[PDB]
Amino acid sequence: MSRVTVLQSQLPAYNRLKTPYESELIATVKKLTTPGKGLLAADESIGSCTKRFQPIGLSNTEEHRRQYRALMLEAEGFEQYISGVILHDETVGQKASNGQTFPEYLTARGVVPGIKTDMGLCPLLEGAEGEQMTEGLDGYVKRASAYYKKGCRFCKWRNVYKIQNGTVSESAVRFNAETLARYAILSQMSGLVPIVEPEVMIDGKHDIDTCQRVSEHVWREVVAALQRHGVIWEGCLLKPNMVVPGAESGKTAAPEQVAHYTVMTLARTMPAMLPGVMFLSGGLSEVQASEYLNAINNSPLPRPYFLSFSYARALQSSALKAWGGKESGLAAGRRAFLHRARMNSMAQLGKYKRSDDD
Amino acid sequence: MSRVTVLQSQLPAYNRLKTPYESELIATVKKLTTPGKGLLAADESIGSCTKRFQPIGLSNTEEHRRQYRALMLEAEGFEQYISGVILHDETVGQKASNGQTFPEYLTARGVVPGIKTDMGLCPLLEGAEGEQMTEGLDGYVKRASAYYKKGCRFCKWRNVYKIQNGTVSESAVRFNAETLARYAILSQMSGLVPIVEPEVMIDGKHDIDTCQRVSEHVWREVVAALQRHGVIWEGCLLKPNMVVPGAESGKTAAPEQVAHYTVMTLARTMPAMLPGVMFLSGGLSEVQASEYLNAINNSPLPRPYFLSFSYARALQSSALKAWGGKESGLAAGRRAFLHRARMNSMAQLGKYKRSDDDASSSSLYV
Amino acid sequence: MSRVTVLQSQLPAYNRLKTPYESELIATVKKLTTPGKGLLAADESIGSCTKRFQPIGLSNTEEHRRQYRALMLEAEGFEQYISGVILHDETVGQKASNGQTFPEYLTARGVVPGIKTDMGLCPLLEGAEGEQMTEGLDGYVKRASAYYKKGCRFCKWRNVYKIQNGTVSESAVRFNAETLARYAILSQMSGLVPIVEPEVMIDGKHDIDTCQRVSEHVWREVVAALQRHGVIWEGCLLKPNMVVPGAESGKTAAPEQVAHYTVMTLARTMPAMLPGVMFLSGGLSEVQASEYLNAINNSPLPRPYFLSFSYARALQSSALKAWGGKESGLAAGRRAFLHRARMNSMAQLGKYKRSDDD
Amino acid sequence: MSRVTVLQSQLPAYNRLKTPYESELIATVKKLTTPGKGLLAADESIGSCTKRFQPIGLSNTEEHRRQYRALMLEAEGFEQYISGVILHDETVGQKASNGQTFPEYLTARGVVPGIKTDMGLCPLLEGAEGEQMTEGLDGYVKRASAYYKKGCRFCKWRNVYKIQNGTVSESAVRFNAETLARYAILSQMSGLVPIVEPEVMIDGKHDIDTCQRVSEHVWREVVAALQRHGVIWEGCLLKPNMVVPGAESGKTAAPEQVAHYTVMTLARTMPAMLPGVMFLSGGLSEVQASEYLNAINNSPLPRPYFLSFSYARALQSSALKAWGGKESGLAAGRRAFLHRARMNSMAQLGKYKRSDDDASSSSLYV
Ligand SMILES: O=P(O)(O)OC[C@@H](O)[C@@H](O)[C@H](O)[C@H](O)COP(=O)(O)O
Ligand SMILES: O=P(O)(O)OC[C@@H](O)[C@@H](O)[C@H](O)[C@H](O)COP(=O)(O)O
Ligand SMILES: O=P(O)(O)OC[C@@H](O)[C@@H](O)[C@H](O)[C@H](O)COP(=O)(O)O
Ligand SMILES: O=P(O)(O)OC[C@@H](O)[C@@H](O)[C@H](O)[C@H](O)COP(=O)(O)O
Repeated sequence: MSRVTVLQSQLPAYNRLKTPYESELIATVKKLTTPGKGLLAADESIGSCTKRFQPIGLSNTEEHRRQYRALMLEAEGFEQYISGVILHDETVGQKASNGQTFPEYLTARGVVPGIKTDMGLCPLLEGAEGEQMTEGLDGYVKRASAYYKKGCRFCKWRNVYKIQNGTVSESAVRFNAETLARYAILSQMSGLVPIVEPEVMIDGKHDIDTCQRVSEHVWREVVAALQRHGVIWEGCLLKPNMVVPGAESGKTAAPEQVAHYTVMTLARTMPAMLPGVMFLSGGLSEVQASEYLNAINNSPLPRPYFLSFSYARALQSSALKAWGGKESGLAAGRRAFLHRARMNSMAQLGKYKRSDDD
Repeated sequence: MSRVTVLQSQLPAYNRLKTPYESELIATVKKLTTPGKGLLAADESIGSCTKRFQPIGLSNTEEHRRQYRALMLEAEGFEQYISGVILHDETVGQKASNGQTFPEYLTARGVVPGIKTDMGLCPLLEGAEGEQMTEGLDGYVKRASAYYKKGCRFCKWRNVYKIQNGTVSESAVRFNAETLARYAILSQMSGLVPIVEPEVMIDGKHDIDTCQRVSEHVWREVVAALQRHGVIWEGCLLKPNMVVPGAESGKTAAPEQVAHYTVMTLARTMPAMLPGVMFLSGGLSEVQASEYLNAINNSPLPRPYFLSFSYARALQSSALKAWGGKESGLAAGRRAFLHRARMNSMAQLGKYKRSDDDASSSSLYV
Repeated sequence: MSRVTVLQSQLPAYNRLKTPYESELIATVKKLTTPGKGLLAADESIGSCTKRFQPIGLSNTEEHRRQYRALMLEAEGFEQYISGVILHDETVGQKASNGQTFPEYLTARGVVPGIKTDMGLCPLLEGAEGEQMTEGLDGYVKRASAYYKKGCRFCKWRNVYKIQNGTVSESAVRFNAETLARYAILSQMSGLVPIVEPEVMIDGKHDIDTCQRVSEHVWREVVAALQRHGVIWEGCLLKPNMVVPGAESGKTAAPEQVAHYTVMTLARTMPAMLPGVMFLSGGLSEVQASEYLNAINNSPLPRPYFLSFSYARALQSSALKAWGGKESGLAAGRRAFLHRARMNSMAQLGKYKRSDDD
Repeated sequence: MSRVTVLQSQLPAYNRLKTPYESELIATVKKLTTPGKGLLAADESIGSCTKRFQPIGLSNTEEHRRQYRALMLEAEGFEQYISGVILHDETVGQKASNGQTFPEYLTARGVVPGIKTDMGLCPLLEGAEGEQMTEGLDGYVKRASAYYKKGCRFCKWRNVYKIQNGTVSESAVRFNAETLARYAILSQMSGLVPIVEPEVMIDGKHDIDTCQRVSEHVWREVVAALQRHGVIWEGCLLKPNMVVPGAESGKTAAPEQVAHYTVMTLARTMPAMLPGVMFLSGGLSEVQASEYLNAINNSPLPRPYFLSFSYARALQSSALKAWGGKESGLAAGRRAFLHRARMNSMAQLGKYKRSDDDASSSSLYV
């Protein structure tokens, strides 16, 4: 009957994101999915730092936070295990001992500079009490473009989901997925590879099966949102929680079990094109983080994507203690850091050996 | 088989927003939906004021903008036709000649103080070129609660939809609907009655049927998004465009036709509980804005909601001309305003008489 | 940059159903929304007749069912209170005393003939145990077209929702809404005004508030599905449950409360264009059905749509008892029927007086 | 603030279909995903046999149809290439030359019996003219459980999408996806592994890119519908079209381009858990079907799922011609058939040699 000439971009099937950065996004994804390597999450907020300087009793100052990063970044040879570093806004503008800004320092060593672009958690104000959303989309492109000029080529945004009474509200499931999807699009348009982090928190008395159920439910909606917004699959990365029992459940899971549940959930929700999955440690111990990732890279279940790490706590705990916040502790701190980095590097390769942590 | 104890608030059917401000939001809606009254939209941005100040060749200063606003906010007797005023952020802080801030000034005169809370249009960056989204959800509650303290009781947020090639992208239909829905929730939680404004623009060569189809499509997704975010229907208002032919279509619709198409489109998409629809003028001439509203209020079609106006251009055009800027044309300015406000007050009641309106009115489209 | 010529019907905003029957569908709606009139639901299945015939000692035969329908359809005077009658597939082909098929007989006497087109409830096989879906869409156009030929001008389809533990599953909320919307579209395309019936059953121990919550949640999705399918709003009717406490709640609700909750729920979910809402009695007594409808038509809440009845049990109970299935009880049964039809007629007008029912 | 005890099955996150047939379903997938083996699509309807017997002039009779399928089913040694066969309704009840039903015959021969359970295409009656939906969900569990009792362990259901003007309507995209997902669920509940077939037809002037876009769009929705209905991913299979230019586009794609586009589209839409993808020949020639599958199994792109075949035409065409419907032609026919079977078997392994195959294969598109 009646025909009409429309713009191809107005047709539902042609919603895939169009950006001149596509080629570079794929290249960054390539470097970020290097065998035997993972990411160092060093984007702790000024408030989280206070928590970090505790078992070592160090004051929370701008200078000490810079030394906190310098401890791990200026550690000779770390680029052997780390392919990218998620920096905090403050650290982006700080300089290493050699005078290079941290992004320049990383870029010179072949390490991709990354940046946490979200603006923190806030009450969801919908759904159930205790649920939270993430702010930061207003003025996003402006901020991202500036970070890109400073050398950053990838970013990270975190949304959280709190399991309560074995479930999570649909308000949270829908809203946080839309937030993550929009974030992915604005990032790619700004030239930064987006690390989409939908963390189903370990907090709670739930068992591994509950975590498995909620994680699958939360993750598949993130995927649906991403398809709605037309993300470039070849140009993004996922940063999920591992499927493990709750922190206050009193139950433990064998590495084989975590790998089974974690890998099964991912495969059941993620498109096979997803380039990589960089696990957050989120509450697991340094050894758990390594053992689990290792068992995950030994799973017989389908996992076409790169499975590695994007650890903060699981790579810093020991390094911080041995360092003690003192110069004389750098050598020991750096030794502690590289060891954890090496263990996780081998875990990525499925050759982790627990005896090495004995 | 297995049973589990969950919070009622975690179940899909219990997503309705819970706020202690509910009673107050409803009360405000009542005032905002008073027979024979509409809203004055004086929320033009600082930049937009440069577009209002061109014809009269006025200096775009903070003092002048205050006069621009005071020109009509102080015009005695206007509260007989205006039940609420949408103020710009800067005007909320300015004072009237009496020393009271406009919010305080308006309240004492019975006129509810409102505030435009959105942060402007930006490129959608999804869908088709030319489409735009609206920012402002970050730190919203913090801004809204502050406005509340200053006396504001309702807010306004505007999203736009550009008809191109007889259609709009779904990226735009979905995203702007979600933005508007979230906006409504945060406003109600902050104590401000939200005026949801999904404007399908008159820009383009599209005819009235194309505007009808697009408006229906856009509006229903806004309603769907509102249902998912659980808005309190009894406490919000809609500010839509009227369904009319495009500005460059070469055609002009008769009042009866615009009434039919507009009232029909609202009925097919809006829940019967929606307390009120406050039309934007969107480029129509001052007379058309009055003529069409009057016809709308004489439509035999279903319309349980209060139908009125929330005009900016269709209420300030001539009153601005007569004013010119000097306090000399103040009487002439406040005279042209009260007349336009009276014509629309009559329209709300469906008693508008074209014979009482100037026999000459040019489009306010740009 | 790139344009494409497509069919206007391929665009999302142009999904409204196109049918040459539109004008007739609206004309039918007008007759079914006539002040002081309602619908008689006489579409009981063979199995339901058993439940109606058992308590009066009447054998369930093809002949006794016809006599069961004749009892009401030939109660001269009922046309004054009944604008339409929902017939069972069997009755459509039966004949009244004068040799006319019931549809012909009804049409000749000013009543619009309708037909129940759904094929029964079945286990949902998704969501929670006890939930059911409704079959009937396969070959629907063929059946509906045959009905139109015989004189039917509107139809009815029933889906049910069972409140369990104060909630219902999304699987049911979504699936049944999609079933109803598809059914509405196919009915209109066939020239039959569709009566959409999403019955939130009174069964259970829930209070009126829970019914309100579930009814609003169920209603809204039915509407959403109708919008996605592009139904002609000016050509359909809703046949919902009134909002009242559960049948096993041991709680009673005053007429004014039912009216407030019911009218408020419709207003919050139904587009103002919906032409009419014909309530099902669903377990309420004959008196509650009249009392509640009467209060609904006296409610100060918004209600652009016509509010009337589409009752089965609430119009048949007393009549079946007085009739006793005996030709010698016809006069008594018909007086009871007319009385009940009369009470609901005055209820539609908001002039029902409880004293009239003693 | 208040709590409530509900069934776990009432919560959104717990919607995975639960069936006692899960184990057997997965076991069945394992059989249907055996390296070097594919499926034989012999579910042609009586009306579809009319056009297949047209060439060799064979009367469409229950008997002639029985032999037509026996030709391939009783082809000695075909089990080395075929893991399962999709039968038509009547063939399920017909008998092999040894007196036992084909299902019993195939089972004893290590082959899995399958049944096509859809009731055919019908006008969509929504969206655009030319679009079709598929009927068959009414009384499904009853029919399916009947087939299961007769030996069947998997089924097939086909929905089609027609590219027109470079696109398809959302009405079709949504409705056909929901139909497939409900079909999948009812199938698993009846103990049958469902092969979900969303065919974006090769018909049209469109190029490979338009087919890619449309296929991506259509398939992701099927996936969305499957997640909403809670399908058991570990127990189902997908049967899509390959991404190739239209039959009337005038262009023909090189094996490796088809591989790139097809695999890329699958990876962007399908969850990594999806057991396998059994392609349809959809009109391609016998050799094209084999070449493309070979190139597909040689793609460097991510593809965790078993990629194989489930052809009807591309496997029967020449074998049928050789048979001629004559008894003396059974040998000639079964050689051609077992040949094509071997070719696709190699293609499944990415070890297909174009040399070892015919030199000229005509289009099977009508
Ligand atoms: O609360 P803040 O100051 O905003 O910091 C958050 C930041 O540490 C996290 O987003 C990590 O990047 C990520 O969750 C992996 O960390 P682990 O879960 O492996 O410890
Ligand atoms: O361009 P800005 O600075 O964002 O301000 C726009 C604002 O004045 C309008 O949106 C009114 O609130 C309303 O929509 C009526 O406008 P008219 O359509 O009646 O002119
Ligand atoms: O279960 P069946 O044998 O198919 O028949 C059901 C049928 O009587 C009802 O669906 C009515 O059409 C309507 O719902 C009003 O019924 P009441 O609730 O007013 O009695
Ligand atoms: O006309 P009907 O009765 O609906 O039967 C069609 C049926 O043979 C096909 O759909 C196959 O099951 C499969 O899709 C492979 O088809 P091709 O490989 O020949 O393209």
